[PDB]
Amino acid sequence: NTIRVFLPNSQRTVVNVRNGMSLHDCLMKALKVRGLQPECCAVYRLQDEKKPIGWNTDAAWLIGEELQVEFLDHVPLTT
Repeated sequence: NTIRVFLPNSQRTVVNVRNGMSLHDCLMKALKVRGLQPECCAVYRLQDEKKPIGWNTDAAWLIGEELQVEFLDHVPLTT
């Protein structure tokens, strides 16, 4: 019921997956503790290679896998 998440600066954390959680809601608290926001990051699925996935991914399908979170490049937004 957990996902292993590799963070920038050689950090790591374990997140619990409740039924129906999106990746955003799943990693929200753990990133906030590190002082990070998910919408300012990119997330990858580690297989064998970094494959990109969206923050609206259903996290229940990723239980038991390893993820990697990277900072987005600092480019201005239209938001």
